[PDB]
Amino acid sequence: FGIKVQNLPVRSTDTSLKDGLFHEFKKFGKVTSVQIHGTSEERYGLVFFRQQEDQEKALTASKGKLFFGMQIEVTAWIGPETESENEFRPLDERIDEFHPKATRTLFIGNLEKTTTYHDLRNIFQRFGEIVDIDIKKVNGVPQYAFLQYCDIASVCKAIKKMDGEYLGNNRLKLGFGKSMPTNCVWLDGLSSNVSDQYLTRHFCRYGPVVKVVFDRLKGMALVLYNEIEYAQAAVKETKGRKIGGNKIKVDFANRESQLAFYHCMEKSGQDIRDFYEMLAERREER
Repeated sequence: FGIKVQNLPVRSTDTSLKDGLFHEFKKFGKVTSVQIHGTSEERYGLVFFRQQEDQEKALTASKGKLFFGMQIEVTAWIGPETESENEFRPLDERIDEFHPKATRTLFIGNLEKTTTYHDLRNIFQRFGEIVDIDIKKVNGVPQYAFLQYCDIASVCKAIKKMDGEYLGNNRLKLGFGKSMPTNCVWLDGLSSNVSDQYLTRHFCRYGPVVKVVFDRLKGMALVLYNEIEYAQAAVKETKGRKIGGNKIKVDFANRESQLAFYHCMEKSGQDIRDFYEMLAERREER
């Protein structure tokens, strides 16, 4: 039932603005209260209406409205339930593994101060193999975390099940986290008939491919470059597309992700030894 009025003149006193806002907005209907919350240019007014019909009239009619010489910006003041709906409504079904924002990284926002790595593993290990978890502090205290899984499906499942669920006193705000750019591309969804020849030749369009590491039991591959920029181009240009001849999932792979990938191939008996790498080891021993 309130509106929020921004871009008020800094030379006016709080009282002047309070009285002015009241006088201006009472024209739309009965006004319940007017509050000024400073200061300077973050200074804004709240005008509360008895009837929501009046609030709507005032919002609709005050687009590009001049007030005390200023083109004020006036928006609905969001009540707690509407905001909860805003901040927690069911995710759009368009959001799946192939969405341009989808990554292997779960953003976990709204953490409480006391949040521990053990808590996060306890809730989020159910949705997939965790590669790493990084809790970050905002202004000094834990506020959010990046939790990286081995694939994208796991992030989607975690979001679906846990978004808006409480952890301690706080509702989790889950989403796709951006992944830090690296020089290594990760691909998922490759048929076992895809050849290394094809992958190397295809990804060479983005720059010289240092090597490809194809886990053919899992249908995943690393495509490694010597430049972060090439991997960035490969990721960006591959995101929408088919890599022969299936819609592919694609992300960056950081060091921890690569290590997990290699271990997994070793455990399954797939060779990860590389030509140029052995040559290097030969070089050192000389």
